[PDB]
Amino acid sequence: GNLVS
Amino acid sequence: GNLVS
Amino acid sequence: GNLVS
Amino acid sequence: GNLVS
Amino acid sequence: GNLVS
Amino acid sequence: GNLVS
Repeated sequence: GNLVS
Repeated sequence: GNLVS
Repeated sequence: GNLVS
Repeated sequence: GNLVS
Repeated sequence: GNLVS
Repeated sequence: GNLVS
C-alpha cells in the first residue's frame, strides 16, 4: 500500500 | 490500497 | 500530494 | 510530496 | 509499502 | 519529498 501526503 | 492527501 | 502509477 | 511508479 | 510526505 | 520507481 501507499500513503502520500 | 492508497491514501493521498 | 500526488500518486501516479 | 509525490510518488511515481 | 511506501510512505511519502 | 519525492519517490520515483
